[PDB]
Amino acid sequence: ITGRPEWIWLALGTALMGLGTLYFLVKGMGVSDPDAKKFYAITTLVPAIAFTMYLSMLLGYGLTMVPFGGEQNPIYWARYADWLFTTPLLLLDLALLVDADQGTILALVGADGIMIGTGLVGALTKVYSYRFVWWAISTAAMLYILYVLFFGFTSKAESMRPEVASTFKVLRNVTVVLWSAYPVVWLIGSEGAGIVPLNIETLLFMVLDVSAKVGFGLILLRSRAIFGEAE
Amino acid sequence: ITGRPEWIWLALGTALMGLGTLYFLVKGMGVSDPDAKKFYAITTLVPAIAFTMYLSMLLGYGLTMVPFGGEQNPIYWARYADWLFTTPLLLLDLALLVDADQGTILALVGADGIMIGTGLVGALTKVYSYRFVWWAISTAAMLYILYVLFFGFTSKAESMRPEVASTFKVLRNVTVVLWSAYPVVWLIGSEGAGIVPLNIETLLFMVLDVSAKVGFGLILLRSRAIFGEAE
Amino acid sequence: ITGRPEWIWLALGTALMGLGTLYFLVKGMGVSDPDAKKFYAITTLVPAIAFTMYLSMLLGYGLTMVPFGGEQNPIYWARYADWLFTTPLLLLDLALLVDADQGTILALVGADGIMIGTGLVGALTKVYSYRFVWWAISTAAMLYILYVLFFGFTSKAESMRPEVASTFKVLRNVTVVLWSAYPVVWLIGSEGAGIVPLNIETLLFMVLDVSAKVGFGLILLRSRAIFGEAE
Ligand SMILES: CC(C)CCC[C@@H](C)CCC[C@@H](C)CCC[C@@H](C)CCOC[C@@H](CO)OCC[C@H](C)CCC[C@H](C)CCC[C@H](C)CCCC(C)C
Ligand SMILES: CC(C)CCC[C@@H](C)CCC[C@@H](C)CCC[C@@H](C)CCOC[C@@H](CO)OCC[C@H](C)CCC[C@H](C)CCC[C@H](C)CCCC(C)C
Ligand SMILES: CC(C)CCC[C@@H](C)CCC[C@@H](C)CCC[C@@H](C)CCOC[C@@H](CO)OCC[C@H](C)CCC[C@H](C)CCC[C@H](C)CCCC(C)C
Ligand SMILES: *C/C=C(C)/C=C/C=C(C)/C=C/C1=C(C)CCCC1(C)C
Ligand SMILES: *C/C=C(C)/C=C/C=C(C)/C=C/C1=C(C)CCCC1(C)C
Ligand SMILES: *C/C=C(C)/C=C/C=C(C)/C=C/C1=C(C)CCCC1(C)C
Ligand SMILES: CCCCCCCCCCCCCCC
Ligand SMILES: CCCCCCCCCCCCCC
Ligand SMILES: CCCCCCCCCCCCCC
Ligand SMILES: CCCCCCCCCCCCCC
Ligand SMILES: CCCCCCCCCCCCC
Ligand SMILES: CCCCCCCCCCCCC
Ligand SMILES: CCCCCCCCCCCCC
Ligand SMILES: CCCCCCCCCCC
Ligand SMILES: CCCCCCCCCCC
Ligand SMILES: CCCCCCCCCCC
Ligand SMILES: CCCCCCCCCCC
Ligand SMILES: CCCCCCCCCCC
Ligand SMILES: CCCCCCCCCCC
Ligand SMILES: CCCCCCCCCC
Ligand SMILES: CCCCCCCCCC
Ligand SMILES: CCCCCCCCCC
Ligand SMILES: CCCCCCCCC
Ligand SMILES: CCCCCCCCC
Ligand SMILES: CCCCCCCCC
Ligand SMILES: CCCCCCCC
Ligand SMILES: CCCCCCCC
Ligand SMILES: CCCCCCCC
Ligand SMILES: CCCCCCCC
Ligand SMILES: CCCCCCCC
Ligand SMILES: CCCCCCCC
Ligand SMILES: CCCCCCCC
Ligand SMILES: CCCCCCCC
Ligand SMILES: CCCCCCCC
Ligand SMILES: CCCCCCC
Repeated sequence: ITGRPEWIWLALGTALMGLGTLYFLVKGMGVSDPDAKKFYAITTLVPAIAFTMYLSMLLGYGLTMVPFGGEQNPIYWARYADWLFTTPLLLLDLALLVDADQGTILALVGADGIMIGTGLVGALTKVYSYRFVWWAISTAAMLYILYVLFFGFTSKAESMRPEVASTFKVLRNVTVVLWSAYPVVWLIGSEGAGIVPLNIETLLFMVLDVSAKVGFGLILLRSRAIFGEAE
Repeated sequence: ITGRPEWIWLALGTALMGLGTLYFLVKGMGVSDPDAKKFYAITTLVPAIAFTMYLSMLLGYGLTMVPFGGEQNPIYWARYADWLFTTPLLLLDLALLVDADQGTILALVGADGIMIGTGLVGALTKVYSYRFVWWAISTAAMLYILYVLFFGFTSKAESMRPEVASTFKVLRNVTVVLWSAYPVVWLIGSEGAGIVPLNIETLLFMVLDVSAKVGFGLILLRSRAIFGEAE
Repeated sequence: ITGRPEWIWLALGTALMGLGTLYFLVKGMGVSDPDAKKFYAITTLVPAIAFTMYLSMLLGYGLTMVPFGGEQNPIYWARYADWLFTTPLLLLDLALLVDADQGTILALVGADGIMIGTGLVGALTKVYSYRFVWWAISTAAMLYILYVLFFGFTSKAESMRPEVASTFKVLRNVTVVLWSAYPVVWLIGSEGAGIVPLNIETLLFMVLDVSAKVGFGLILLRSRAIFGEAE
């Protein structure tokens, strides 16, 4: 385990997702409101899944070697298994907040699936130049998601409760900034151009992941917006 | 096929899931009620999926060799492919019975996914001691599911029709007893401590599977609880 | 890339799915109706997914070699990854058109999953004779889907708006004819009996895919049936 310099960030990531999971689980114990239960369910599942996949990376299961550039390159494939489930869940949190129509939810989740799936293919592609073709397609899918979060959702929120509008706005901004960093880290890290070494890359992803999941969740679950308006 | 002593239980399992599938399909032919159609759909799909995966194990496709303990260990991975889809379907049957809120359904299905996914990782893990780490996490996810089935669902059922309350109670009890045996069999069988040989392990899983799927389905689909109250 | 004679059909397929995707995306820009948004979302996702998987086949990622018949046989596994997601989406388009009950939708999607999953197992099976066992099970699942599209849906459509009835009828007929060709092509092509060479097989699948996705989508998205009745 300790033979990989990035182990420390995997261990920290595992611990923080674990602690985040336990905290949200305990916090959601005293919740009977059906709307709030949905948000607690979605939001607690996110670090729970991330916990399992961080642990899989820490123990070495979620790592494979991919030959490109005439080298055996360590690729943590478990990230994509995580993101495949957790990024649509995060989008669902946002979509449910603003009472998105079903068509838009399907568009988001579908685009997200394409984003992660093509990122995975890019990560495992042995022809070096083609890795960036997949990166570009995945990034286009991300750009679509970001467009919808801004020019389909933000104007929907203004027509809703002020607490849901303000909470959505914060979470939207957090999401757009944090999510946009991922293709950059991939591009310059071990999966892409290889300018940033894997240990630093792992640190960067860990900071992004904890912020995008536990940070996000802390903001969401402390908000009154997740409760139905009741007396 | 006959070169594996466990083939007989795989063959029997295949036949019983097949027959179970055909029986539920025929039985559901004369059903127009929209609620009953949901239960027939869910409940017929369960042995249909199990049929395909038993057949895959029988024909040898759903088997791989995993090196641990300095041995090549036969691991039937197809079980997890089965359970990944059939256990949430079984939980959906229960959840729909008691008209569970969406948040609770998501919690159940999500926990179930974690249960099966981590069981799969445990099954394929090459570091012997780590297999039991995954077993423990999976078992914790199972315990969460069982907690919800008792302390989130049972009190919901009492507020519903007597036929749905009584049927849920029976199916809940069947589910908790049968499902709890699976981590025990895994732990002592070829995936875990290796005390019980694979042929007996396969027998045990076959008895559990047929009971948890066809047995469960027979109880559910004979009940009046799957029909909306109509005149 | 050009080393495989079928590359031309993969390239054409990629281009046509890409163009189809862009066309539906642009066309759906000026849509606010919640019902129409659902259909645009579903129908645009279908060629988008197919685009990615055609590209994966073109670049060689979505190809593996399967030993059977004492030969190394090129099997494009990416087709199943495509179909796993796009065929239920296509069925959802049809089901939503006729306002299918949830039980029937689950039956369709479930049968479809079995159809594609067993086709995949058949495609990767190393025992030649067993490949056709999987083909038969998959074809039985297809026959179930076709039965439901005719003897569960058609009589539902007649009870609905004339525009939805007529559009459903056309799309149903297109779907039944086109989908039925797939098991035939598989059976006689490289996955099955090997009578038709892979380059021609790839052409046939490309024509079917573009017709079943872009052709289908063009018919659906030009129809008034995807809009709620409004003044
Ligand atoms: C609505 C939305 C959800 C839509 C989703 C968008 C989605 C279509 C985007 C593309 C997803 C697709 C790329 C997933 C591919 C998974 C693949 C990387 C798994 C690894 O297999 C790749 C090679 C080794 O590199 O296997 C060696 C060859 C082996 C023989 C491989 C054979 C097994 C195949 C992998 C079977 C395909 C199953 C499905 C791809 C499962 C989906 C997995 C998940 C990652 C989407
Ligand atoms: C809401 C709920 C549904 C949440 C679900 C909870 C879920 C997160 C729990 C964990 C699921 C995750 C462990 C699934 C892992 C699948 C993996 C075992 C497949 C086999 O690949 C493992 C190694 C060989 O041992 O592959 C050799 C290396 C290869 C290069 C592997 C690369 C391909 C990757 C497998 C791509 C990942 C795709 C997804 C994991 C598909 C999910 C499969 C299913 C089993 C969940
Ligand atoms: C409600 C509906 C959706 C129901 C769906 C119906 C469905 C049950 C029908 C059967 C699906 C099932 C056959 C999928 C099998 C995927 C499998 C082909 C992936 C490739 O792995 C096969 C072998 C190499 O040939 O791997 C070499 C051995 C490796 C060690 C394999 C270990 C990893 C396993 C693949 C883990 C299983 C994960 C799930 C099968 C993911 C589903 C993938 C998708 C194709 C259904
Ligand atoms: C909790 C984890 C999160 C929120 C991860 C989000 C990941 C992304 C937004 C990844 C995007 C990528 C691209 C846009 C292209 C390059 C490859 C990816 C997958 C890193
Ligand atoms: C129809 C099949 C059923 C109902 C199978 C259920 C399986 C489980 C409840 C399995 C649980 C496991 C654990 C709790 C940890 C050990 C590994 C598993 C996957 C066997
Ligand atoms: C857009 C792609 C479409 C509509 C593909 C549809 C594919 C099928 C209907 C495939 C059916 C098969 C069988 C019925 C058995 C043989 C194997 C398959 C998977 C080709
Ligand atoms: C979106 C964040 C991308 C910026 C990443 C900056 C990382 C700087 C770390 C120094 C690079 C290490 C190179 C020498 C080993
Ligand atoms: C490929 C995995 C996609 C599924 C991710 C799980 C989250 C799905 C959320 C469903 C949103 C509801 C749409 C109507
Ligand atoms: C990883 C596979 C999970 C999907 C299993 C299929 C059953 C899902 C049931 C969905 C329940 C509805 C939730 C609102
Ligand atoms: C194995 C992949 C199955 C999921 C395919 C995605 C489409 C699912 C459509 C869901 C229909 C809604 C059912 C209530
Ligand atoms: C085009 C949609 C406008 C809002 C999205 C902001 C785009 C941020 C660019 C991210 C950079 C990724 C490499
Ligand atoms: C803690 C929830 C109470 C109901 C669940 C019963 C737990 C049964 C233990 C199963 C043993 C698994 C090894
Ligand atoms: C049995 C359902 C009647 C409508 C389905 C038509 C069946 C077409 C046969 C397709 C041939 C596949 C090999
Ligand atoms: C070896 C790198 C070759 C450059 C490939 C860049 C492709 C990026 C695609 C963006 C449209
Ligand atoms: C393929 C990238 C798409 C980003 C621009 C958005 C196009 C308009 C979409 C309107 C729903
Ligand atoms: C070789 C066996 C070593 C014991 C591992 C047991 C781990 C179980 C984890 C329960 C918390
Ligand atoms: C991680 C195992 C959880 C089992 C105990 C239940 C904790 C309380 C959950 C309340 C929804
Ligand atoms: C080598 C071919 C052997 C014939 C197998 C055909 C099986 C088809 C199953 C249809 C019930
Ligand atoms: C297993 C093939 C099934 C095709 C015939 C349909 C049987 C009746 C189903 C009624 C819903
Ligand atoms: C509750 C604390 C969870 C921490 C477990 C994972 C940390 C890795 C330690 C090596
Ligand atoms: C309808 C009977 C189904 C039995 C087929 C599978 C049994 C295995 C026989 C070797
Ligand atoms: C918009 C045009 C998309 C075409 C890209 C794929 C075609 C393959 C060219 C070799
Ligand atoms: C992106 C950083 C999130 C900060 C989380 C703090 C939560 C305090 C309520
Ligand atoms: C767990 C055993 C189930 C027994 C099924 C019998 C069904 C008869 C109605
Ligand atoms: C199966 C062929 C479909 C033809 C599509 C033409 C669409 C024109 C409206
Ligand atoms: C990590 C355990 C949380 C302790 C309770 C915090 C207040 C809800
Ligand atoms: C007005 C909301 C600002 C949130 C920005 C957070 C950036 C990490
Ligand atoms: C809208 C601001 C996005 C900032 C992107 C930063 C990526 C590191
Ligand atoms: C396995 C075939 C079932 C025969 C009909 C049973 C009575 C519905
Ligand atoms: C009161 C219901 C009892 C059911 C127990 C079944 C145990 C297998
Ligand atoms: C509530 C009783 C559970 C019994 C567990 C038996 C496991 C073999
Ligand atoms: C492929 C681009 C489509 C151009 C607009 C067509 C009319 C909606
Ligand atoms: C009456 C609808 C006829 C459609 C047939 C299309 C065959 C490809
Ligand atoms: C209902 C007519 C089906 C035609 C099947 C054609 C397959 C090539
Ligand atoms: C909570 C489980 C953590 C396992 C870490 C083992 C190194």
